[PDB]
Amino acid sequence: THRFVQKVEEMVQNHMTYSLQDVGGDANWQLVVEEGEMKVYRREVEENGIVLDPLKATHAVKGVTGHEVCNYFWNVDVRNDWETTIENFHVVETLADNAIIIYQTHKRVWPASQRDVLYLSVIRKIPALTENDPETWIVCAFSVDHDSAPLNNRCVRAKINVAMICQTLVSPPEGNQEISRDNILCKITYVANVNPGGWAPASVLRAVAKREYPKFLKRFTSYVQEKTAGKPILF
Ligand SMILES: CCCCCCCCCC(=O)OC[C@H](CO)OC(=O)CCCCCCCCC
Repeated sequence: THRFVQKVEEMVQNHMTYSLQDVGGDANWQLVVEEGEMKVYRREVEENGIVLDPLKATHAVKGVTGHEVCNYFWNVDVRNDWETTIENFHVVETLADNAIIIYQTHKRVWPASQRDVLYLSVIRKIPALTENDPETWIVCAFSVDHDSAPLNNRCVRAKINVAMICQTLVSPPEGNQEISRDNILCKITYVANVNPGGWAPASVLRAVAKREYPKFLKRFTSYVQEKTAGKPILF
């Protein structure tokens, strides 16, 4: 219904079409961090002197659903509990039940001015085309303009295109005998395409990326595990 619907649907379809391709066999990507079930890749890209390195991570998390993962990732009410790089943020506008515009500032992750970001964050269920395939839950976060948050002089305005894309594998048990969290696994794909704005050394920016993304993914996924443990399953 809202004014960004076409852009949202374009971004979701783009992530659905391009972001789920396996980069493990893609020789243009490099596996830069591995820990447990998590693998983090990047493509070294510069355009007009500036580092744009697309990043993609895959992960598989026992005992949670894509719905829960995406709920926790999207829900502003719980951002503080898991996110570490954010200094301040607020919802600038509510577009829909599932779509919000967020303004936020980031703590310095390299010695420079703080970055701010203004993005639409939407949570979407993508229906399976068949009952044999998992449904996909996706949270897309992408930079937008808003009259109420113009560029300011204290921060550099970063531009983002980020998605977390989740599918739930369920393996029904034997017996009589309900499915438990032991019977479920959430496959995650996380993509971040970020323009840091301004200027910074390629080497520091690449070091920060390699540090901050696996840190976030480990902390966030274990957080969803803790918060859902023992609770009825939200498919
Ligand atoms: C350059 C280093 C990047 C820092 C790593 C960011 C980890 C935050 C994880 C994340 O995606 O948060 C999702 C949250 C939920 O809607 O929305 C966000 O906070 C989007 C964050 C995008 C990263 C901005 C990087 C620019 C700062 C210099």
